[PDB]
Amino acid sequence: PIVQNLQGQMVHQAISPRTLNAWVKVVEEKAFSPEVIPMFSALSEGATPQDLNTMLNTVGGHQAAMQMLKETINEEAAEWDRLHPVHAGPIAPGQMREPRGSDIAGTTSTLQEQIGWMTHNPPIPVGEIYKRWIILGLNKIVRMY
Ligand SMILES: [Cl-]
Ligand SMILES: [Zn+2]
Ligand SMILES: [Zn+2]
Repeated sequence: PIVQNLQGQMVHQAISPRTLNAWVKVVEEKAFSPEVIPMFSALSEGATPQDLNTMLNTVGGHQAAMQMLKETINEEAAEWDRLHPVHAGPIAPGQMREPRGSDIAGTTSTLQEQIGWMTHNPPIPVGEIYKRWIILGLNKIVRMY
């Protein structure tokens, strides 16, 4: 995740193993219940797309629900791309590129790119956008049961 230190410096840290452990245990008890959503949010403050994927990867042992979630992510990512069809290059040399849907979902962007977006002034909040897609997904799974 990205944390802000006392000087206002945004600093990246790798995801906590204790965070992953708590997430797996949460899902063991509440996988199909509405509380899985605020617990996901509780455990992902400042999370990068890469963090979010690492979290999903640990609960990968659910198959059908995870397929549903991956479908919702792909849907939302398509939708992002339709609203923001990528240009051939950035506005000028030195500028970050605009994220595509797969950049937000962390499958075609590097952690360095994610950090660059998230620490922009003001933030290009790719972790929060992805979290929204994941939550929409978790919501469908709990509705479905
Ligand atoms: Cl990376
Ligand atoms: Zn452009
Ligand atoms: Zn800018």
